[PDB]
Amino acid sequence: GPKFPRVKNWELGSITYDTLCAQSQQDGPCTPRRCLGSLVLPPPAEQLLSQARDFINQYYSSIKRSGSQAHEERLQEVEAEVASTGTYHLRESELVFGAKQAWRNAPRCVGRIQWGKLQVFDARDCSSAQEMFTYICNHIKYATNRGNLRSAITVFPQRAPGRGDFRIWNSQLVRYAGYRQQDGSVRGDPANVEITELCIQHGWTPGNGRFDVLPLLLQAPDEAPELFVLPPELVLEVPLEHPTLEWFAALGLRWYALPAVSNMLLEIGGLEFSAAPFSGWYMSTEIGTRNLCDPHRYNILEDVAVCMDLDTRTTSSLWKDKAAVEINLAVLHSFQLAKVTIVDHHAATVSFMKHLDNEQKARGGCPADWAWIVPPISGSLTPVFHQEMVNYILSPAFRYQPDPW
Amino acid sequence: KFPRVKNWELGSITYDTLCAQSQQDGPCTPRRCLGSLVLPRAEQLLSQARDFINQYYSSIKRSGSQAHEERLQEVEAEVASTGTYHLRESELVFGAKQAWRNAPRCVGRIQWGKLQVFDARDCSSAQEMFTYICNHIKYATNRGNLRSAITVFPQRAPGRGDFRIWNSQLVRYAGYRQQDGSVRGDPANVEITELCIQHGWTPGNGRFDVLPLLLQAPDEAPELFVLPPELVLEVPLEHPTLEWFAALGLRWYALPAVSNMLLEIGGLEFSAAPFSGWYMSTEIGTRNLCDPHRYNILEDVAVCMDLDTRTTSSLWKDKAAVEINLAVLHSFQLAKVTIVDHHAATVSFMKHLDNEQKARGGCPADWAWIVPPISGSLTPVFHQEMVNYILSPAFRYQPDPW
Ligand code: HEM
Ligand code: HEM
Ligand SMILES: Cc1cc(N)nc(C[C@H]2CNC[C@H]2NCCNCc2ccc(Cl)cc2)c1
Ligand SMILES: Cc1cc(N)nc(C[C@H]2CNC[C@H]2NCCNCc2ccc(Cl)cc2)c1
Ligand SMILES: C[C@H](O)[C@H](O)[C@H]1CNc2nc(N)[nH]c(=O)c2N1
Ligand SMILES: C[C@H](O)[C@H](O)[C@H]1CNc2nc(N)[nH]c(=O)c2N1
Ligand SMILES: [Zn+2]
Repeated sequence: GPKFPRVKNWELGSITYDTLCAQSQQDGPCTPRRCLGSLVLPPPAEQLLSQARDFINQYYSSIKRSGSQAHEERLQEVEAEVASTGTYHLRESELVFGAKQAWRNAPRCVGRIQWGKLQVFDARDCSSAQEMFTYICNHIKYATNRGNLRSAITVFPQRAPGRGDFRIWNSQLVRYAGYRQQDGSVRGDPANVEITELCIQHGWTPGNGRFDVLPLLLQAPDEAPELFVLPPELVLEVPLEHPTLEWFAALGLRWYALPAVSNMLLEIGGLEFSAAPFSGWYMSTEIGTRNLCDPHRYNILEDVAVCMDLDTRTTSSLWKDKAAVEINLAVLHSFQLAKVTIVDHHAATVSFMKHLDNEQKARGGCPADWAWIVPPISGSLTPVFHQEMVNYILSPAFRYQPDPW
Repeated sequence: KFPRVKNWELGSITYDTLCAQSQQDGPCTPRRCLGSLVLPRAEQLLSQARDFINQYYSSIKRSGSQAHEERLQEVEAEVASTGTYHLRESELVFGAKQAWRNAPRCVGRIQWGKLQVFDARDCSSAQEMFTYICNHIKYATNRGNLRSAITVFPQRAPGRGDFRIWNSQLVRYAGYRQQDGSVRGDPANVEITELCIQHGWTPGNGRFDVLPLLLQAPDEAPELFVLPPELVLEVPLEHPTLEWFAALGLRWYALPAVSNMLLEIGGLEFSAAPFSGWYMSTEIGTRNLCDPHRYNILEDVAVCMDLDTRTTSSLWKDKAAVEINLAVLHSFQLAKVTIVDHHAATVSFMKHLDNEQKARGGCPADWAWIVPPISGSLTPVFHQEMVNYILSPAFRYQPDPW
């Protein structure tokens, strides 16, 4: 039949063909010889120009003026700017379109039904670490909006030839410190040990709790990073309690409201925005299953199972599964109680199936990473588990970048 | 060239060099990954045979010996004259074990070296196929102390139909289309249930009616055989603490025996070679009983648990699912029938990955299939990167014979 990937949904028995993959101009890690789909990790004016032209064509197609005078003029304008300077700059509306496309294009995001609704803060005039901090605080305030979260991204100046990058050292705007102990264990989040020590190496006076909010290490071009402490009033947190298990609250667990990724690179038409933090709202399993139950994270499964009085001596009691469910329920219940936006893994995957149907119609497909889209608990209980998916790289895109240190 | 493989829970890293031995292409390309898809969209025979024979002699540490060389001549002489060849029983046994070892979707591979191989290549009729199958079941079932086994029927031959078992598993429950478009029994087996009736089977009207086997000998219409009830071990499902669970009248058979896959060894193809092991509880508790397109009992169990099925945020689905999987383990354990839970199973697979890293420099594995359908990240395999590729001997899918 059609010479494109045939995609099947095994619950519904429905079929679609992905034609959008034909627009991919960047190769992933697989080959006919072996699939590396489960791996977490994957200028020449000549190449830049082709990427820039592709992006401008995308922009004009999106506003239905492809082939028009303005379209051709913009293309000539970009070529001229690159011709004389080596780079070029995006117009305001082009940046807005590009940022939304990058989210729309992210294969690992299950929240893409929301892609068209993104507040894009243009911070390309930012010229100091102190100002980066101002922009970040405004982002957090706007995005947090007292618990009624709003998706947002703040874009700082793009990488420039012969100049240092703007960089936020932290992986997220909000994260808990991880303190290496005497005995070799860790108090707080084990994932943040290195960033926590870098903050200390940089003058931060460390706390000693399990949930100490880390300061931000912000770096303006060609300068050492500066340290900034987030005012507590700005970081909304949710104390965790369980709807029926009264002792859960005594565990003293909590989590912050805003998931804000700050170390990814936003690439649009060949231009690279090394500092462009973006945020949305949590899907409950990110907190309840990964952050709280991963063995290499807070690892609280055994503690909660002991509290629930489960037989933690044998795997067949399914004590891990039982505790995980209650921990996830507590996260949902607590966020709901505190009126902070959150979406459970069932609702999220149901909305992602709608997004796939929308994109099939709008673009002929949707790049999706099955392993990342299917939730960490109750996998086959959600509709995405039964949906085959095609994964490929489209641009604009969010890409990982090496840590600045 | 060789992929770096990292385990994110432990921080350990390995390099897969075994993938360089793959000679068959998967579905992916540098442009797009199709790893989530369930199914794929004489000089050669001789090279595959040589490689296999090479594999065999290396396995018994007699590579290069006289026996190795003579065997290679034998194979070449037979292919040159007849266009095919035949395997010795010892080689067939080594071949079947390697095909299991190479199966990327199997989480139970730590057991790969323990497999009873039944040579059924001297089978000339559907009736004989049935006798072999019955003996396989009796042996594999062993009154509840399941033993892994495979029965190999005659290889495919040029200009001649295949020996085939039409059923996808030796034991399966009927799926009957009701007037109102619904289905009584297993919805996954509607088509096969209908073929059986069409081929003279007197259907039942229950929810767990064991289907009869449609066995096909070369170029003949398939024949119907009803398995003797006393041969099909089943486990009534009850819950350790919820008394009403047993009232649901749920049950499942003890023996998972795949019968529609093709076994390929040294270029030869065995279109009928049913194999069986023992269940991992989530196959029954999560997929068979809870899939929307299967028995779909989540809502019923949820209501019996008087859960709030009004909203997803109450996690009623997750809660019911866990109790159903608990009932399966409890029941099989009560009935003293072999079964392995998903935590124990994945822990053994991690050991297997380590054993194979030392033994062969890698292990082909399909992450999406190895990670259980519930509590994925609560198991060690979730945090383990895997490389997937096709090695031979191999088990592969083949067209339905109708
Ligand atoms: C509105 C709510 C949103 C929800 C519920 C959501 C949910 C998720 C989830 C569950 C993941 C996988 C995260 C992980 O396991 O580490 C993810 C990844 C991702 N999301 Fe979304 N997302 C949302 C908004 C956004 C926004 C506003 C952007 C960008 C404009 C975005 C960009 C991404 C990207 C690039 C990734 C992958 C990053 C990586 O590989 O680490 N998401 N999202
Ligand atoms: C002894 C205990 C065994 C257990 C616990 C086990 C477990 C599993 C599981 C959970 C799967 C994925 C099943 C699914 O979701 O459909 C699977 C697939 C598979 N297993 Fe094993 N296995 C065992 C024995 C065997 C044996 C004896 C063979 C062959 C000699 C075998 C060959 C395979 C193959 C080829 C697949 C993939 C089939 C497909 O893609 O449909 N297994 N096994
Ligand atoms: C806007 C938004 C909204 C929501 N709900 N969720 C996210 C995802 C974000 C919050 N939970 C996990 C974080 N992602 C980290 C993934 N690390 C991959 C990774 C990459 C590279 C390395 Cl070395 C390790 C790990 C972003
Ligand atoms: C020896 C053994 C031991 C255990 N424990 N489990 C198995 C697996 C077997 C029992 N439950 C699921 C069955 N697999 C069928 C896969 N269907 C995919 C599929 C392939 C092709 C189509 Cl058209 C649809 C679906 C085999
Ligand atoms: C090794 C494996 O790729 C890794 O653990 C992946 C699997 N799926 C995931 N899915 C999501 N959403 N987030 C993750 O961090 C991961 N980790
Ligand atoms: C579409 C998707 O590949 C499909 O639902 C897969 C996912 N993982 C699986 N894993 C196992 N063990 N068994 C299955 O049948 C599946 N189905
Ligand atoms: Zn792939």
